[PDB]
Amino acid sequence: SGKKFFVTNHERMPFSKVKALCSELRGTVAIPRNAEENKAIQEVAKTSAFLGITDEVTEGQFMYVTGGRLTYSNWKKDEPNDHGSGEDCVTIVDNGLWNDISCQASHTAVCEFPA
Amino acid sequence: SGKKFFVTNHERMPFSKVKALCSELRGTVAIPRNAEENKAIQEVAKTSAFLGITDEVTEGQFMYVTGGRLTYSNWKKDEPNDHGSGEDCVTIVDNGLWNDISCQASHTAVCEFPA
Ligand SMILES: [Ho]
Ligand SMILES: [Ho]
Ligand SMILES: [Ho]
Ligand SMILES: [Ho]
Repeated sequence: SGKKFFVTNHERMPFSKVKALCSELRGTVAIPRNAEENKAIQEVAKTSAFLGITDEVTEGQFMYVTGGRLTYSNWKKDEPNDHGSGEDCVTIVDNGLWNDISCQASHTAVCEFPA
Repeated sequence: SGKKFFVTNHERMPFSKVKALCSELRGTVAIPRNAEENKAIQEVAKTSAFLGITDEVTEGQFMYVTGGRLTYSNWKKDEPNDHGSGEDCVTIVDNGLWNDISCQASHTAVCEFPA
Protein backbone atom coordinates (compact mmCIF):
# COMPACT_ATOMS: atom_id res chain seq x y z
CA SER A 1 0.00 0.00 0.00
CA GLY A 2 1.57 3.30 -0.93
CA LYS A 3 1.90 5.64 -3.86
CA LYS A 4 5.03 6.06 -5.80
CA PHE A 5 6.15 9.29 -7.19
CA PHE A 6 7.88 9.31 -10.57
CA VAL A 7 10.27 11.84 -12.04
CA THR A 8 11.23 12.18 -15.71
CA ASN A 9 14.38 13.41 -17.49
CA HIS A 10 12.56 16.55 -18.76
CA GLU A 11 13.67 20.09 -17.92
CA ARG A 12 11.81 22.19 -15.33
CA MET A 13 8.44 23.42 -16.63
CA PRO A 14 5.46 25.59 -15.50
CA PHE A 15 2.53 24.01 -13.67
CA SER A 16 0.23 23.74 -16.74
CA LYS A 17 2.82 21.61 -18.48
CA VAL A 18 3.42 19.45 -15.31
CA LYS A 19 -0.33 18.92 -15.10
CA ALA A 20 -0.47 17.80 -18.75
CA LEU A 21 2.58 15.49 -18.38
CA CYS A 22 1.12 13.65 -15.43
CA SER A 23 -2.36 13.18 -17.00
CA GLU A 24 -0.79 11.97 -20.26
CA LEU A 25 0.97 9.35 -18.06
CA ARG A 26 -2.43 8.59 -16.38
CA GLY A 27 -1.47 10.05 -12.99
CA THR A 28 -1.74 13.17 -10.85
CA VAL A 29 0.75 15.90 -9.90
CA ALA A 30 2.29 14.55 -6.62
CA ILE A 31 0.38 15.18 -3.39
CA PRO A 32 1.93 14.50 0.06
CA ARG A 33 -0.82 13.41 2.45
CA ASN A 34 1.68 13.03 5.36
CA ALA A 35 5.30 13.66 6.40
CA GLU A 36 6.41 10.32 5.01
CA GLU A 37 5.10 11.13 1.52
CA ASN A 38 6.47 14.69 1.82
CA LYS A 39 9.95 13.31 2.37
CA ALA A 40 9.46 10.73 -0.45
CA ILE A 41 8.71 13.54 -2.96
CA GLN A 42 11.69 15.45 -1.57
CA GLU A 43 13.90 12.36 -2.18
CA VAL A 44 12.83 11.65 -5.75
CA ALA A 45 12.58 15.28 -6.92
CA LYS A 46 15.85 16.58 -5.40
CA THR A 47 15.26 20.19 -6.63
CA SER A 48 12.05 22.18 -5.94
CA ALA A 49 8.95 20.56 -7.38
CA PHE A 50 5.28 21.40 -7.88
CA LEU A 51 2.70 19.80 -5.65
CA GLY A 52 -0.88 19.11 -6.77
CA ILE A 53 -2.30 21.78 -4.39
CA THR A 54 -3.46 25.31 -5.44
CA ASP A 55 -5.62 28.25 -4.27
CA GLU A 56 -6.76 29.14 -7.78
CA VAL A 57 -10.51 29.07 -7.08
CA THR A 58 -10.50 30.88 -3.73
CA GLU A 59 -7.48 32.92 -2.71
CA GLY A 60 -6.12 31.87 0.72
CA GLN A 61 -7.90 28.49 0.43
CA PHE A 62 -5.54 25.80 -0.80
CA MET A 63 -7.20 22.69 -2.23
CA TYR A 64 -5.89 19.48 -3.75
CA VAL A 65 -6.18 19.48 -7.59
CA THR A 66 -8.19 16.27 -7.23
CA GLY A 67 -10.56 17.99 -4.74
CA GLY A 68 -10.52 18.48 -0.96
CA ARG A 69 -9.29 20.77 1.80
CA LEU A 70 -5.81 19.99 3.16
CA THR A 71 -5.29 17.41 5.93
CA TYR A 72 -1.51 17.81 5.93
CA SER A 73 0.48 20.99 5.28
CA ASN A 74 4.14 21.86 5.84
CA TRP A 75 4.28 25.56 5.07
CA LYS A 76 7.50 27.46 5.57
CA LYS A 77 7.21 30.17 8.28
CA ASP A 78 5.08 33.02 6.86
CA GLU A 79 3.86 31.00 3.87
CA PRO A 80 1.41 31.12 2.15
CA ASN A 81 2.18 34.81 1.58
CA ASP A 82 0.88 35.29 -2.03
CA HIS A 83 3.74 37.64 -2.84
CA GLY A 84 3.27 40.51 -5.29
CA SER A 85 0.98 39.73 -8.21
CA GLY A 86 -0.12 36.45 -6.62
CA GLU A 87 1.19 33.00 -6.00
CA ASP A 88 -1.31 30.22 -6.54
CA CYS A 89 0.76 27.04 -6.90
CA VAL A 90 2.94 25.25 -4.28
CA THR A 91 6.49 24.00 -4.37
CA ILE A 92 8.19 21.71 -1.90
CA VAL A 93 11.51 23.57 -1.41
CA ASP A 94 14.29 23.68 1.29
CA ASN A 95 14.15 20.88 3.86
CA GLY A 96 10.81 19.80 2.46
CA LEU A 97 8.97 23.01 3.53
CA TRP A 98 6.30 24.42 1.24
CA ASN A 99 6.25 27.77 -0.47
CA ASP A 100 3.39 29.13 -2.60
CA ILE A 101 4.78 30.52 -5.88
CA SER A 102 3.56 31.65 -9.26
CA CYS A 103 2.16 28.80 -11.37
CA GLN A 104 4.12 30.33 -14.25
CA ALA A 105 7.56 29.56 -12.72
CA SER A 106 9.36 26.45 -14.06
CA HIS A 107 9.90 23.62 -11.54
CA THR A 108 10.34 19.84 -11.50
CA ALA A 109 7.58 17.55 -12.59
CA VAL A 110 6.73 14.78 -10.13
CA CYS A 111 3.71 12.59 -10.82
CA GLU A 112 2.06 10.08 -8.47
CA PHE A 113 0.52 6.68 -9.14
CA PRO A 114 -1.19 4.13 -6.71
CA ALA A 115 0.29 0.99 -4.89
CA SER B 1 16.47 11.70 -25.09
CA GLY B 2 15.90 13.00 -28.67
CA LYS B 3 12.59 11.25 -29.36
CA LYS B 4 11.98 9.63 -25.95
CA PHE B 5 11.63 10.62 -22.30
CA PHE B 6 12.37 8.33 -19.36
CA VAL B 7 10.46 7.87 -16.10
CA THR B 8 11.80 6.42 -12.82
CA ASN B 9 10.80 6.25 -9.18
CA HIS B 10 14.36 5.09 -8.18
CA GLU B 11 13.01 1.88 -6.69
CA ARG B 12 15.22 -1.21 -7.16
CA MET B 13 13.45 -4.46 -7.94
CA PRO B 14 13.99 -7.66 -10.07
CA PHE B 15 13.31 -7.52 -13.83
CA SER B 16 9.81 -9.13 -13.75
CA LYS B 17 8.67 -6.34 -11.44
CA VAL B 18 10.29 -3.63 -13.53
CA LYS B 19 8.53 -4.98 -16.63
CA ALA B 20 5.19 -5.21 -14.73
CA LEU B 21 5.58 -1.66 -13.39
CA CYS B 22 6.37 -0.21 -16.85
CA SER B 23 3.35 -2.04 -18.35
CA GLU B 24 1.19 -0.57 -15.53
CA LEU B 25 2.29 2.88 -16.73
CA ARG B 26 1.55 1.89 -20.40
CA GLY B 27 5.25 2.19 -21.19
CA THR B 28 8.19 -0.12 -21.89
CA VAL B 29 11.40 -0.88 -19.91
CA ALA B 30 13.97 1.62 -21.10
CA ILE B 31 15.86 0.53 -24.23
CA PRO B 32 18.86 2.64 -25.44
CA ARG B 33 18.77 2.55 -29.25
CA ASN B 34 21.84 4.80 -29.63
CA ALA B 35 24.51 6.57 -27.58
CA GLU B 36 22.44 9.66 -26.78
CA GLU B 37 19.59 7.59 -25.31
CA ASN B 38 22.12 5.47 -23.41
CA LYS B 39 23.55 8.61 -21.75
CA ALA B 40 20.02 9.81 -21.02
CA ILE B 41 19.07 6.57 -19.23
CA GLN B 42 22.28 6.71 -17.20
CA GLU B 43 21.63 10.34 -16.17
CA VAL B 44 18.05 9.73 -14.98
CA ALA B 45 18.77 6.42 -13.25
CA LYS B 46 21.96 7.65 -11.54
CA THR B 47 22.66 4.09 -10.37
CA SER B 48 22.47 0.67 -12.06
CA ALA B 49 19.25 0.12 -14.05
CA PHE B 50 17.72 -2.69 -16.10
CA LEU B 51 17.45 -2.26 -19.83
CA GLY B 52 14.66 -3.93 -21.83
CA ILE B 53 17.02 -6.47 -23.53
CA THR B 54 17.37 -10.21 -22.62
CA ASP B 55 18.85 -13.36 -24.23
CA GLU B 56 16.30 -15.71 -22.69
CA VAL B 57 15.19 -17.24 -26.00
CA THR B 58 18.52 -17.82 -27.76
CA GLU B 59 21.43 -17.95 -25.33
CA GLY B 60 24.11 -15.53 -26.37
CA GLN B 61 21.86 -13.67 -28.85
CA PHE B 62 20.35 -10.68 -27.08
CA MET B 63 17.04 -9.25 -28.17
CA TYR B 64 14.74 -6.38 -27.33
CA VAL B 65 11.75 -7.07 -25.07
CA THR B 66 9.73 -5.50 -27.91
CA GLY B 67 11.26 -8.00 -30.38
CA GLY B 68 14.25 -7.84 -32.69
CA ARG B 69 18.02 -8.22 -32.66
CA LEU B 70 20.16 -5.42 -31.15
CA THR B 71 21.16 -2.45 -33.30
CA TYR B 72 23.16 -0.59 -30.63
CA SER B 73 25.31 -2.22 -27.95
CA ASN B 74 27.60 -0.87 -25.21
CA TRP B 75 29.00 -3.94 -23.50
CA LYS B 76 31.71 -3.59 -20.93
CA LYS B 77 34.97 -5.49 -21.73
CA ASP B 78 34.35 -9.28 -21.72
CA GLU B 79 30.55 -8.90 -21.53
CA PRO B 80 28.12 -10.58 -22.21
CA ASN B 81 29.62 -13.59 -20.38
CA ASP B 82 26.57 -15.55 -19.09
CA HIS B 83 28.34 -15.99 -15.76
CA GLY B 84 27.69 -18.78 -13.32
CA SER B 85 24.45 -20.59 -14.05
CA GLY B 86 23.36 -17.92 -16.56
CA GLU B 87 22.82 -14.20 -16.91
CA ASP B 88 20.01 -13.18 -19.21
CA CYS B 89 19.03 -9.61 -18.36
CA VAL B 90 21.11 -6.41 -18.90
CA THR B 91 21.96 -3.45 -16.68
CA ILE B 92 23.68 -0.19 -17.39
CA VAL B 93 26.55 0.18 -14.89
CA ASP B 94 29.46 2.68 -14.56
CA ASN B 95 29.97 5.02 -17.51
CA GLY B 96 26.79 3.69 -19.09
CA LEU B 97 28.58 0.42 -19.96
CA TRP B 98 26.45 -2.74 -20.07
CA ASN B 99 26.65 -6.01 -18.19
CA ASP B 100 24.44 -9.09 -18.55
CA ILE B 101 23.19 -10.18 -15.16
CA SER B 102 20.73 -12.43 -13.39
CA CYS B 103 17.16 -11.36 -14.01
CA GLN B 104 16.53 -12.09 -10.34
CA ALA B 105 18.95 -9.31 -9.23
CA SER B 106 17.39 -5.99 -8.05
CA HIS B 107 18.15 -2.75 -9.99
CA THR B 108 16.51 0.60 -10.67
CA ALA B 109 13.28 0.64 -12.67
CA VAL B 110 13.30 3.04 -15.70
CA CYS B 111 10.43 3.15 -18.20
CA GLU B 112 10.42 4.97 -21.55
CA PHE B 113 7.77 6.80 -23.53
CA PRO B 114 7.80 8.48 -27.01
CA ALA B 115 8.21 12.27 -26.75
HO1 LIG C 1 -2.74 32.64 -3.87
HO1 LIG D 1 5.37 32.50 -1.25
HO1 LIG E 1 22.46 -15.47 -21.16
HO1 LIG F 1 27.92 -10.59 -16.95
